[PDB]
Amino acid sequence: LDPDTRIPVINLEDGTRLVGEDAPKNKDLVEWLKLHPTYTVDMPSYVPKNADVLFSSFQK
Repeated sequence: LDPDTRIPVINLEDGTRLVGEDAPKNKDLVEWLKLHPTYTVDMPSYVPKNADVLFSSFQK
């Protein structure tokens, strides 16, 4: 994914949901996550591509 790819997430406690363009950037994603340990990813599936759909062994 692009570091600019928006990641649709939601904070369950505050009830804030950020999807689409309001969703945080993939680069800031990790930082936002540390600020929100009470968050949950709203959509855990981005785009099934290439060979990522074979197995689930995420070595790389």
